Amino acid sequence: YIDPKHLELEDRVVAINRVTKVVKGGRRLRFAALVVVGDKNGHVGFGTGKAQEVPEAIRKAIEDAKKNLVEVPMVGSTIPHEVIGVFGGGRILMKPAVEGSGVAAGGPVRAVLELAGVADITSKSLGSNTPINVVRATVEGLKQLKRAEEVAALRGKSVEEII
RNA sequence: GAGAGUUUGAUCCUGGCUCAGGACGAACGCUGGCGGCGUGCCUAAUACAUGCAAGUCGAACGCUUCUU
Ligand SMILES: CN[C@@H]1[C@H](O)[C@H](NC)[C@H]2O[C@@]3(O)C(=O)C[C@@H](C)O[C@H]3O[C@@H]2[C@H]1O
Ligand SMILES: [K+]
Ligand SMILES: [K+]
Ligand SMILES: [Mg+2]
Ligand SMILES: [Mg+2]
Repeated sequence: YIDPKHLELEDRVVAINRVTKVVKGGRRLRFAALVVVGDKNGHVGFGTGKAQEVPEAIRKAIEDAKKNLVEVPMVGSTIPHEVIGVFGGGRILMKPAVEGSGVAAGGPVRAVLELAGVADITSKSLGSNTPINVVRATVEGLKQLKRAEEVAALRGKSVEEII
């Protein structure tokens, strides 16, 4: 668990989807907002908020995202190793990149990575474009990412021996 | 190793279609200052006026026309 407090979190509105519930009189229109809130230092989360008005949906989503913050391993400006994250339709593949290459990624993955604070990475989305699913798939891949120190500790060998 | 639009009242998935890039012996439209380097019948191996694109050797040979 990562406490939102003590972290200077900033948010970005990934998607604002106007959803409809059909009611006897007609259409009941609501706004569903997907938000990604991150620390630019390795912590990031995503939250969903539904409300009659766009600002309120965004605010609800922001609070949810803070609750869901997670930490991403990072070696320099890029991730430790290649990782594929799959959630539902979403399917993302993210690879380390050389320094200065930038963030090669599309749409929602861009927000997740920027907010997380990763500056250089290569990513490809092999699944659907559904923003919620791709964001979920992104965080799944990041949770798969492993630290050299943790791996070295787990396997019982020095990190130098591992590499 | 970037995506985006579009099926629905709304949603996820599947799925096609379309677009954002680059390329060219290009052509067309509008427009048009210069220079360097390059390229220019992709079609009818269709038909071709005209001129030229294969001559040279007198130290292999015998002739023949003029200059004093
Ligand atoms: C018989 N009275 C109806 C009934 O109460 C409906 N709710 C069950 C009620 O529904 C509404 O309140 C609605 O929300 C829909 C609207 C077409 O009619 C409205 O009035 C509707 C009332 O007129
Ligand atoms: K349509
Ligand atoms: K599609
Ligand atoms: Mg939830
Ligand atoms: Mg020809």
